[PDB]
Amino acid sequence: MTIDSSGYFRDAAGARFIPVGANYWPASCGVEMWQAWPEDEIFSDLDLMASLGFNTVRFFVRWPDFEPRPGEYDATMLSRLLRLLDACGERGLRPQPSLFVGWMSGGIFWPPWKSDTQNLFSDPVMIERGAAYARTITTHLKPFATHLCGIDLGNELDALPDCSAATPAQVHEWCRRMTGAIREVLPEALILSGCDHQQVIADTGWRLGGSSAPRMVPNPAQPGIDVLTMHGYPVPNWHPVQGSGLADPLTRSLLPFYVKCARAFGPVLLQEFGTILTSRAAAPHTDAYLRAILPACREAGANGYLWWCFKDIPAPLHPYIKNNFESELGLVDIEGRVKKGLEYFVEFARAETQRALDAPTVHLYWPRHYYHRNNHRNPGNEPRETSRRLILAHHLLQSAEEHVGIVRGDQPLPSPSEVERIIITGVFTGLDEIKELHSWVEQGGQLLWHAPDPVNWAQAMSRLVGAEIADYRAATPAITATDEGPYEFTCFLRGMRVRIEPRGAQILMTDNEGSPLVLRHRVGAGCVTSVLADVEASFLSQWPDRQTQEASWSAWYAALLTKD
Amino acid sequence: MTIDSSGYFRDAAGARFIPVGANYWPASCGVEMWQAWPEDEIFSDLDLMASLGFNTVRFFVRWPDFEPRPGEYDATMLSRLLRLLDACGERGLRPQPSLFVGWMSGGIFWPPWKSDTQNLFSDPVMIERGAAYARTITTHLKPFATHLCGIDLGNELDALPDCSAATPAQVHEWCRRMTGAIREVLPEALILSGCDHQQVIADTGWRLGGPRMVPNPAQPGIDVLTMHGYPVPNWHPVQGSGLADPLTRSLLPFYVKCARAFGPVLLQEFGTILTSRAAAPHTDAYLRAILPACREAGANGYLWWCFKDIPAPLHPYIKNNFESELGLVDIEGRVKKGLEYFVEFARAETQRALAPTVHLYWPRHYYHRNNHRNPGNEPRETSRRLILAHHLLQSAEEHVGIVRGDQPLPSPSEVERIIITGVFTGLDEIKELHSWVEQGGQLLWHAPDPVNWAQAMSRLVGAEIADYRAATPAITATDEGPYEFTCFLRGMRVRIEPRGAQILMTDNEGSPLVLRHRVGAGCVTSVLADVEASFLSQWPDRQTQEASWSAWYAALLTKD
Amino acid sequence: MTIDSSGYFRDAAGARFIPVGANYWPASCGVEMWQAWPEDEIFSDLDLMASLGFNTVRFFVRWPDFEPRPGEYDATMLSRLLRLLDACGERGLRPQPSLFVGWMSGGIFWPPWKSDTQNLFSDPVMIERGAAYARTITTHLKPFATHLCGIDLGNELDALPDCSAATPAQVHEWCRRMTGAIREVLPEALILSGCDHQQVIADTGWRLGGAPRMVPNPAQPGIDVLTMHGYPVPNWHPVQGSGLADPLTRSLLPFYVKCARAFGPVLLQEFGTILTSRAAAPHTDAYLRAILPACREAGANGYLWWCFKDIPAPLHPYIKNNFESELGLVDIEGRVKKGLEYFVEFARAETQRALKVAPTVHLYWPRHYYHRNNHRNPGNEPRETSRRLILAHHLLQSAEEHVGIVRGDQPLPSPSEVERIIITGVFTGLDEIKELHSWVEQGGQLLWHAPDPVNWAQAMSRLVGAEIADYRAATPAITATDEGPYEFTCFLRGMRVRIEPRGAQILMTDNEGSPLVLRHRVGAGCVTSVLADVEASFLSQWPDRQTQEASWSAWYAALLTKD
Repeated sequence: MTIDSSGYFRDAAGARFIPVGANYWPASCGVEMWQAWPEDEIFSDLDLMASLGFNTVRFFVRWPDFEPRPGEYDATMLSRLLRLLDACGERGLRPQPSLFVGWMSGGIFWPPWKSDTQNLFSDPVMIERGAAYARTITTHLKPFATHLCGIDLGNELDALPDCSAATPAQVHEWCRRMTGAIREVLPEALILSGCDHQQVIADTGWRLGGSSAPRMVPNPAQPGIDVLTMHGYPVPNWHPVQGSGLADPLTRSLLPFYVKCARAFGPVLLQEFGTILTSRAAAPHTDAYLRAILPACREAGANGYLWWCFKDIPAPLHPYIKNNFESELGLVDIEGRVKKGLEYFVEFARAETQRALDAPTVHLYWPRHYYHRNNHRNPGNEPRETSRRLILAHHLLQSAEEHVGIVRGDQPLPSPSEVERIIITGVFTGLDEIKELHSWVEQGGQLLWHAPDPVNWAQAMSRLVGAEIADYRAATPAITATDEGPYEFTCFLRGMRVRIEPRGAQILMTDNEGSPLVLRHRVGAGCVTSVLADVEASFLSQWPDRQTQEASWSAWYAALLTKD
Repeated sequence: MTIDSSGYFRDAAGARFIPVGANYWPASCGVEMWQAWPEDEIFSDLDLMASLGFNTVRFFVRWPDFEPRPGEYDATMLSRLLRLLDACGERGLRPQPSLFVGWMSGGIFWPPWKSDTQNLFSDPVMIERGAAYARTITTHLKPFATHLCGIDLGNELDALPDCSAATPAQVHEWCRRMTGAIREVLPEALILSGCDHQQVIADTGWRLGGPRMVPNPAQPGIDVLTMHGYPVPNWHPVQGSGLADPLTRSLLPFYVKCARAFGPVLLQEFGTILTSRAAAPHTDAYLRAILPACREAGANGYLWWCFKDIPAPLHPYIKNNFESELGLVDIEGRVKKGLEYFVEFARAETQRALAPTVHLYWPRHYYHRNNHRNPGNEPRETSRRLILAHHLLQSAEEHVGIVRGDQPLPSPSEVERIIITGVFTGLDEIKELHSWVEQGGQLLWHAPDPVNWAQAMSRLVGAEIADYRAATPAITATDEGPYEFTCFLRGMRVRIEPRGAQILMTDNEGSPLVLRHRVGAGCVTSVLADVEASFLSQWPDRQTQEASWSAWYAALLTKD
Repeated sequence: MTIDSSGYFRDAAGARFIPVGANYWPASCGVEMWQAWPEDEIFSDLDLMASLGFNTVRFFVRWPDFEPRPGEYDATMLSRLLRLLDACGERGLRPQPSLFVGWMSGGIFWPPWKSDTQNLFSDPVMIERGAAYARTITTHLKPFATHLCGIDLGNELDALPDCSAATPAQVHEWCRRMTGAIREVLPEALILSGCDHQQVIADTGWRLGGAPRMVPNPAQPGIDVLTMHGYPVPNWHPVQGSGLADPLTRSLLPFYVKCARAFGPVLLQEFGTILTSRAAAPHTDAYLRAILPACREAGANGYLWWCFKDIPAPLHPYIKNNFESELGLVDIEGRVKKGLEYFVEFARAETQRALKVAPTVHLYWPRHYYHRNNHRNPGNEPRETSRRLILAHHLLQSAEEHVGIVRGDQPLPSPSEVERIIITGVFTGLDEIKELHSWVEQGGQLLWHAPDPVNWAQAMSRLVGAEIADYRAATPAITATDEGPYEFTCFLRGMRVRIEPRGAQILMTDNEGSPLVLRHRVGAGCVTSVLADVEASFLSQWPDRQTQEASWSAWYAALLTKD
C-alpha cells in the first residue's frame, strides 16, 4: 500500500483506490466496544457496510482497554482485535485502525496508570509507554499489513488539552517517536495523523508546513506521516467564522476550504465528515448539503471519504449522556436502513469507486510563518486570525464565481502562468516574502493586497506597493464607494492607519474625506492593487448585518481584481 | 452541640438554639488582637454583646500568632484563648472559633514558614502542619465543648488564591483531613465550613453537591453549611443597585436557598458595609427585607459583620479602609442608627425558638473543574441566570424554590412547576424530566440545549431540529408587549419542525419561537432563546425593561 | 563619571556634559556586527558621528558572541571590543556599552547554553553565569573608565518574557547582583538600567519607587541613571494617539520622562520617529521640534537617537520586522536624512548650553503603583493608572497648564511648591488620605476625580465632606458646566454611590438632581470631588475624540481652583 504522485491511495497491486466508508462503534455499546464485544452485532454491521459499497472502516483501538496496567497487554482484547481484522478482510473492508485513543465523542479515555499530571506528549514515561504500545499494536496488525487502509496514529490528537501544555517541539518529537515505533514493525506502512481542522484554525502543535534524512514525508512538521487528514462538520460554533448551517453556502464552503489548505501540504483524506443533524426533519437539508460538499471536497483534492458515524448509538453511557447529540450521528438507523436524507453519500461513494477504474482563477496567500507558538521568525500571524480572513475571502470569492486556490508563501512562488492572481487577506509578510512577491509581480502576477503591514513597511514594501508612509493617522472609519455602491471599513491592520505619499502608485480610490484608500501600481508586467484597510476584518466586524451586506462584500473583490 | 431534623441547632438541654451575634475583632487593634491583647476592651465588648441579647460570638484563631515556628505553639496565645473562652462562658456567649485564618478583611495571614510556593491545600508539609495545628487548637477547645457554637473550619477558605492552584480533589481531601483531625479530639463537634457565596457563583473546590454521615458530601466532615453576603454591587455576578434595590436584597436569600437544598445553613456573615448615619434609612429598610427573607429561606442563625468599627491604622485596614467602618456599634458602644433592627430581629428569633409556587432547576453537574460528566455548566454562568430569574419571579408574586437535578425529582404533588433557566442537561436529566412531566409536572424550559438535543430531547420538547439558522435576534410579542432576544444557547439558533408540540409564539419572521407540548399528565413550554442571558445583555436598560422581563415568566407559566 | 545634584552627567574635570549621539549597528550586518566586524565601515560611521557633533555612542555587547560556551569568553570578540573602545576615544565619543543583550529590534539573542526553560532573572545557574559575564566585560571596560558615558546594564531588560515569569523580588535581586558584579571591578561606575516606558505602563518588575549603596531609585538597586525610550508608534502605548502630528503622541515621551524624573536622573537613551522616509520629512521635522525641547523641560539629561544607520542586512530580526531596516539618522551617502536635521541642531545647542556651567498643576502618582505581589496596594495597576495619567497630562497641557508629577509614596510638598494636585481616579489608602488631608489643610487645592468607595470611610468622608448613603445604579451621569454638557458613563470600579453632604457644597448636579461635583473647604485649602470616573469616561469616548477633546480640556479648566 502506497500513495501515488497525485496524492491517491494505491493497493499492493498498484491499482488506485478511493477509501469510502464509515467510522465505527456498535450501536449497543458505543465506545465500550472492546469490553462489551457484541460480535454478531459487529459482523452484521460489517456486512451492512460491504453491502453499501464501502471498502474501508475506521475503528479505534482504545488504549485503556488494551493496556490496563503498564506493559501488561490484555490478551482478550488482542484476540478480539484479530477477529475484527479478519472479519473485515473477508468482507472486502480495509480496516483503518486508530491507535492513540484517546479523544472520542466528548470523552477522553486514557490508561488508568496515566495521571492528569502526565502530559501525553512530553512526559518521559508516557513517551516510552506510548512507543511500546504503538509497536505492540503494530505487531498485531502485521499479519494484515497488505489489507490495511493505512495506520491512523490517533483520533484528533490536536484536540487534546495536552497540546496547550506541550511545546510544538515536544509534539513534533512525540510524532517522530510514535511513527518511528510503528515503522520498527511495518517500515513501509501508511500512517495518517488523525487530526482535524484545528490544524488550520489553531496552533496545537499539529501543523501544516515545515522544511525538510529521516524519511521522505510530504509535511515535515508532522514527521513520519504519509497522509494528512481533515475532519469537518457544519456546526456553526465549531469554526472561527459562524455560518448558518446546512443550507448556508458559507457553512458549505468550510470543509472544502480546509481540504484545500491541507492538500497544499500533502495528500489528504477526508477522514471524518458528517451532518450532525440527521433527523427526518433535517432530511431535505442534509441531502442538499452533502450534494454540495462531497464534490467540492473531491475537487479540493480529498483522496477518500469516511462518514461519522455508522450507527446511531443509544448506549446510555459516557460520553453519550453529557453530549447526547453524539447518540444520533448514524448513517444508518436501528433497522439497518440508510437514514432519509443521507442516501447521497452511498451514491457518491459508488460513483467515486467507479471513477477510480479544471484550474483556479485566484489564489489566497498562505503566509510563510503561519503558527505563532515559539516561532521567533513569525511577523505576527496566528492561525485563528489568519483562518478567519481566509475562510471569508474564500467564500466571498466563490460567490463572485471565482475558483479559489491556495498558494504557499514558504515556497517559491509559482510562475504567473500557473498562479496568475494572488490575494493577500491582511496577513503579515516578512522581507523575504515581499522580495519574492515583487519578483512574481514583475513577471506578470496580479496582486490584490488587503492591508499591507506597517510593521514590515520599509523600502521593499514601498517599492512594491508604490507609496511611502508619511505619517500615522487616527484609526477612524474609512468610507468610500466603488462603481457599484458604498463601503465603510472600521478595522485596520494592527489597529493602525497610515497616511501615504504616492511614489509610483496611482490613487484608485479615496475615502469620502479625500485621502488615498486604494492604490494601483504597475511593476514590470504585473500590477499591485493595495487596499489601506483590513477588508476581511471590517466585513467580519459587521457579521450581524451579513444578510444585507454580503452581496457587496463579494462585489468588492470583483471590482478590485485585475487581469493581465 | 447537635443539629435537629429541621436543620437547627440544639443545645445539651435539647432546646432549640438560634445563634445570634457578631463576628469580632477589637476596635483598637483589629486583626492584631492576639498580639495586642486589650483584655479590658475585649471583655467589655463581650459585655455589650450579651446586653444586646446575643448568644454567640464568632472570632478567629489567627494561625501565624499561634504557630510562629513549625510545631512550636505560643503558650501566651493559648493562655489568651483560654481567658477568652472563659470570659464568654461567664457572660452567656457561645464562642464559635474559626481555625484556618488565613483570609481576613482583604489580607491573608499565614505563618511565616508557609512559603508563597506552598499551596495551603496541596502542599504535603502544609497538610501535615495543618492537621497538627487543627488538633492542637481543638485540644484547647475540648474543655469548653458543651459551650461552643460549633467549630468554624476557617474564614472563607473558598476565597483563597490557593483554591485556584489546587484541584477540587485536593481541596476535598484537605477538608477531610482537617475535619478528621478535629474529630480525633472532639468526635461529636459541630463543624462549619466558613465559606461564603462563592460556593454558588464560582468553582473554588468548595462545592454544594456530591465516612461519617454529613449532609453535603462534597464538603466531607462539615455539619453546618455557611453563607456570607453583602449588598456590594460588584461582589456578585449580577450588578444590583444597593440597599434599596429589590435585586440586591434578593441575593442573600437566594444564596441561602441554594445552600439549604444541600444541608443546614448558618448565616455566618451578613452586613451592610455602608454603616454611616447618611446610610441609616437604607440600612434599616435593607435589613428589614433580608433578615425575614433569609429566615424563610431557612437560615438557622445570624452573625453580623462585624461588631465594632476598627480604626486600627494597620494592615489590611489601610488599603481597604471601608473595613474600618463595618461595626454594629460605634466607638461610644452604641448600636448605630439604621442597624437597630438586627437587635430587634435577633431578640425575636431567640424568643420564638421556645410555600413554593415554582422551582428553579439546579443542574445535575454544577461545577466544571475536572468534571468529565459535566455538559458545560459553570457556576458563574448558571448562577447569573438563576439570580435574575429568582428575582424576576419574586416580583411576579411567585414564591421561588430550588429543585436539585442531582437527586430524583419529587413528584408533581410536592414540586409542581419547574423552570430551567438555560442550563445544560444530560440524557439522564432529560429522562428524569420527562418522567416528572409524565406525572403532571409543568416545565418551562428556557433554551433547551442543542448539544443534548437528540431523540430524548425531541420527544420531550415535541420537535426535531431541521437545521441550524443564523444566530440573529428573535423579535416577538406576548399579549402584554414586545420582546427581543439577542442571546441563544452556545451562541447558536436551530430551526425546528414540530412533532407533537403546538407553536405558541413565533418570531416576527414566522419561524417558531415558543413551543408547548402536552406530555402525559403534564406540559412542557419550551423557549428557543437564552431568555435569562438576553435580559442580562440588556442590563443598561434595566429601569425601563425589568417590568416586561418579569411579565415574561408570568405569561408562560402553566398550572394544571 | 558622576551625576550632579541637578541630575546631569559631569566629566572627571567637574564640567557638565550632555550626552548626544546615536545607538549603533552597522548597516551591512546589523546585529551580527561582532561576528561580521566590518571595521572600516564601523570606524567611518564613528567619524560621521563626531563630524555631526555627537559626544556619545551606545552599542551592545551581544552575550552569545562573547560567551558561546559557559565560562569561555571568545577572545576575538574581546579584542574587537577593545579596538572599538579605542576608536571612540580617538574620535571624541564616549562609549556607552550595554551588557545584557538580549533584547534587540524584535529578536532575542542569548547564549545557546541558556535553554528557554531557564529564566534570566531567577534561574540559579543563569544568575551566577550572568554575574561572571558582567564582571568579565566590566574588566575589559576599566582601561577606559574615565572615558565611558556610564555602563548600560542591558537593553530593555523589562521587555523580556522572563519578566512575566520571575517575581519582582527575583528581578530586584538579579539587578542587585548584576550591578554588584560591575562594582567589583569598577566600584564608582555610572550604571544605567536600559529600560523603556514599560517602567510606567506595566509591572515588569522594573519599577519606579522603592547597608546598600545609595541610589536614587531603590526599586532598581545599584542603578545611578534611569533611562527612558520613546517612539510615536500608536499601538506601543496604552492610549492610542494618531502619530507624528498628534499633540497626544508628542506628549507621551515628555510624560514618561517626567514620571521617571520624579524618581532619579533620566537619560533619553532611545528616541526615534520610526517613520524616516522623505515623505515623512515635514512631519518628523515638526514632531522633533516639539518633543525634544519638551523632554529637556521634563528633565532628560541626554539624547540618543535610534538608530544611526539604515540597516538593509537581510537577516533576523530585520526580516520579520522590516520597519527596523529604516530607522537611520543618515542616509546611504552619509548625510542626515531630510526631516531629521533638527536633532543635529538641537544636539549642538545642548552642547553649547552645557558649556556655560514652572509647574502649575501636579498629577497624583499613588503610593502603591505596582500590583504584582504587593499586599498593601489598594488596587492600582500600571496600565490602568498610566492610561488616566497620560490622558489627563495631555488634556491639562491643552488647557495650557504646566503639568508635574507628585509622588504619593513621599511626604507631600507644602502648598508653596505644589499648590494644586489632581487625582485621576486612582486608589488611595488611609495613610495617603491623611497625608492629603494635612496637605489640603495647609492650603492645597485638590481636584479628586472618583474618590474610591473601597477606601471611603471616616477619613475620606472628612476630606471629601460627604458620606455614602447608598449605592445606586451605575447608569450614566449627565450634567452641564457653564461651557457645555458632559456625559460620564464610567465610575470607579464600576460602582456608583449616592452621597449626603457633611460640610461640602454641591457644586454641580446631574440632570436628575443628585450631587455630582462637590466643593469642600478644609483648613486653608479646598477639595473638589467628582463622583464619576472622569478619565475613564473620556477614554470610553475615544472614537469621538476629534469632536469631544476640547470639552475634555475645558472640564479640567472649569474645576481647577486657586486661593
